[PDB]
Amino acid sequence: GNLVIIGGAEDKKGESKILKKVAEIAGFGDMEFIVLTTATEHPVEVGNEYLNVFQRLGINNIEVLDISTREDANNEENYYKIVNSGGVFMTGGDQLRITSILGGTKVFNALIEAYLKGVVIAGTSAGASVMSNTMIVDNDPARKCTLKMASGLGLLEEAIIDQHFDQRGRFGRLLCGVAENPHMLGIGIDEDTAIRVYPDAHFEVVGSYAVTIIDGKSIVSSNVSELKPDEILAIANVTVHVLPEGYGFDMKRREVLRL
Amino acid sequence: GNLVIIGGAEDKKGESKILKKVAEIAGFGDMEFIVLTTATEHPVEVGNEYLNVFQRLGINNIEVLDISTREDANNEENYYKIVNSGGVFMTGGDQLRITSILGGTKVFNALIEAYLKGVVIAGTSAGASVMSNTMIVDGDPARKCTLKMASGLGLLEEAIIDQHFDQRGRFGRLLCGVAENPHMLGIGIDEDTAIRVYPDAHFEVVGSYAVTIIDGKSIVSSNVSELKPDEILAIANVTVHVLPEGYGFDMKRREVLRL
Repeated sequence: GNLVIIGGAEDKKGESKILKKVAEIAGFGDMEFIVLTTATEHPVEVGNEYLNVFQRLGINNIEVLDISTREDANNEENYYKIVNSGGVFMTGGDQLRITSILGGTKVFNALIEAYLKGVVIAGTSAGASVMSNTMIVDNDPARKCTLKMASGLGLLEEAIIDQHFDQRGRFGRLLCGVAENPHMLGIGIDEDTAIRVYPDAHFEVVGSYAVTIIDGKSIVSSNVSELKPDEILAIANVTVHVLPEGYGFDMKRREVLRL
Repeated sequence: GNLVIIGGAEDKKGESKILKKVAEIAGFGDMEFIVLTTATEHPVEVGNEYLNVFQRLGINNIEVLDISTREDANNEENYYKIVNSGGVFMTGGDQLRITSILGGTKVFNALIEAYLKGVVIAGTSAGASVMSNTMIVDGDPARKCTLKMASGLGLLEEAIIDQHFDQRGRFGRLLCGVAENPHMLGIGIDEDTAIRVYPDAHFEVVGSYAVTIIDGKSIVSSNVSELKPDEILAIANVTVHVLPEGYGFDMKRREVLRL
């Protein structure tokens, strides 16, 4: 499927390059465009801001779904609105609010069906973290692992997504996560930066700053399995990429692309 | 060829593991131990603090050299104090003060001679930065290269040393430096953390946190040569190690060691 995974604090007032790319992929409203505010405790403000930005970018057929209870998440009206949409955008908030309210519900199945039909699923901040199978949950002392992870939506199968990556401790905790299971690709996305993931398992960077990619398959050793909460992480032979707009990544071969 | 390269803000009040290791290597002042305060504009306070700490740790024969002019640096008295010392400790301060006052002087030659005879040379903060051939000068912006470098003492031939490394942006600028010339090994040292470098070109981590090692030889590409001051760095296939106390590094093979 088609994903847009956004690092948070994206431009909602100026050029809005990332949201413009989302609107472009969605078809500008040909089929209804849905904004899902589940993650936040301020769904009216947030819903209205995204509503205004997407109208300004040319999407007229827009609905904001305030799915805030599991009852709402099992309302078949919302199932049908999502499976018949031209695109879904998940706003920020808390990752566990998204999973605890949508996991196991009809809305969740609607998102997965839409995704499999080629409907663009986009999300920013928490709405980005939840796209991986196992996600990082937002305690982060430097050089230590105080990491909490949880199951996500699993739209992106073999990656751990971290956002707001120009924040103290995000590199360290994504590195902890990759060390715990080097099978997972670590993808740290800066604010006002995003990756667009294509059905052929490559993505392109879009936006103002950079995406840090942590590839643990080169790892020779680590002490993560022996580590106590106050002890310093050791790790040998991590592969790291930093990709700004114009670059991409082949996730099957784990190779950096210039576009 | 014995170096102790300290990341700054080392423990001067408690266990003082790093300074105690410096004391052990120096021989506890059988030959005079020299504290060199050139880097700082507060040589009496800084000198006295190191004087009291090193006496508490068992060094009996200590002298603090307040070398603040090039005239002082060309006094044969200071040449002989250094070449006949049991160890030299360069305090923190500003790196360019060390090089601009000591470069081309008798004291510089004395430090190099003592080092070549096996006298331990230690330094912290600015005193650590100056040990590389090309050193980073302190003045930041995320994902950009605003790096300024300068000539150092060159006691550690193929490395760029960065200190206080848990401060925002140090990882990014050391990555810029390694990108500019992947021949150089990037060594970022945390506060109250150090490396002990041995004549056989391996070093051991001593201290409370970690040393980040950036090996650029694996780099596939970067855009650093085409980069304008406000543009985002791109880099592919950087190798990174993070080593806490008890780990070390073989600089000939670029391999992590566990000890």
